[PDB]
Order: sequence, then structure tokens, then C-alpha cells
Amino acid sequence: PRYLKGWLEDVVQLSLRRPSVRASRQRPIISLNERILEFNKRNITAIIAEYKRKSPSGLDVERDPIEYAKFMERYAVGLSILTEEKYFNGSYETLRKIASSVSIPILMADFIVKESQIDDAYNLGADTVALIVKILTERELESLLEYARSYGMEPLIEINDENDLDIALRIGARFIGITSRDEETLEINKENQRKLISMIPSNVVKVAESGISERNEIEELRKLGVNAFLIGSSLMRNPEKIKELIE
Ligand SMILES: [Mg+2]
Repeated sequence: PRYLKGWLEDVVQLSLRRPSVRASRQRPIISLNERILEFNKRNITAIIAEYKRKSPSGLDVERDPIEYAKFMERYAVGLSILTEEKYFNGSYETLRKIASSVSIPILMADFIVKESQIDDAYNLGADTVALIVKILTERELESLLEYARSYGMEPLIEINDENDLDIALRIGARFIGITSRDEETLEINKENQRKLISMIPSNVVKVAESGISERNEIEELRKLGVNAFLIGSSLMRNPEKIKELIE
């Protein structure tokens, strides 16, 4: 991975030693990006509901994962399940249980730095993964992207700055998440997010991530070309809010 500092350096070191899982996968992959495009053609707001019990920005809740997933199944275009353990209180069992309980596409969200973590996502029933430009070298990102596609997944390539965007387009990303949160510092910058969104080709499926709580922001971003919206904290604290956000 890249050389990092602070908590990101720690979580990458932890991820490098993550024990892999063994399991026979049951259901073919169903594509999250393709379902997003279908929602766009149907003019249905496409929200990826994220399940995470804890976060570095201070979320700390207990909520049953299956009841959350089954509720979101009716409304969300997909789910994003945190599997990182130390900072997000996620687990592989959580992903396995959710994936086996719903029929909508599932993204495994973690700090992926080795191929076995992609194996883990597949073997646990996820349909895709996030890959984070700012923790990986360009060579690693190219290699892990090809590896994920070899399973039939189209990973969400996460970007936060213009360097990240240059790498993401260079390596052939077709599904990009534009996060307004700098994961190192937790700083939110929506202006920079919008600038990056305006710089992405039309044919890349774009997901706006982080700090989203209100329908009017979703509406503004959709007008700018965003195809789907990753929403975690607001839904973890009031799940029913998704109904208003998709109205
Ligand atoms: Mg994300």
C-alpha cells in the first residue's frame, strides 16, 4: 500500500493481516452499477444504504443488521456493509448474514490492500467491493481492479482529490465514488466534490458519498450528473428517512 500516517496507516496494517475466509458462494453476482443505471432510466432515486455501527466521525450505535437490511431492501438500490473491525465495528459474519438475507446488490466496504480480501468479499456473498485510491499505489489499484473483474465484479473506485481522479481515469475505472470526506482528516469539502464530479466522463457511473442527509442535496447532485448516493450515518440513526430521500 501507500505510505500513510495516523489511523489510516493503522487500518492498512491491520488489513494486511486480516485472516481470509472459506465458503462456497451460493448466488451469482448481481451488478450494483447496472442496477443504478436501471434506476436512472426509471427515474427512481438510487440510494446505496450503508450499514456501519461505528465510524471515525463518532457514530456509535447498535442496530440489528438483518432488520436494517430487510427494511432497506424495499427502498435502496444496494447496500454497503462495513467489514472493517477496529474503527467501524464491522465483521465478515455481518456481511455474510446480510448477503444471505436480501436479494439486492451488496458492496463490501473495507480497506482492501490484498487479493484475499476480494476473495473474502466473493466468498461471503458480496457483489462488489470498494477500492480506495488514496491507500493504494497505482500498480496495486490496477492489479486489484483486474482481479475483482476476474470474479465478475465491477468495483467502486473511491476518489477524494484531483490526483485520485487522474489515477482512477487512467486505470480505466467505470464506477467511481466521489467522497466529500478526506478519510485522513475527516474534513468535508462539498465544493471540491462537485468540481471532481464535473471532471468525470458521462459514461462513468458516479456515486456521491459522505455527509448526505437531505433530499435537496441529492436533487442538486443528480442535476450535476451523479447517478447514485451513498448514505450511511443518517440512515443508521433514522432508517425511515430513506423514504423521504427517494420521494
Ligand atoms: Mg464509500
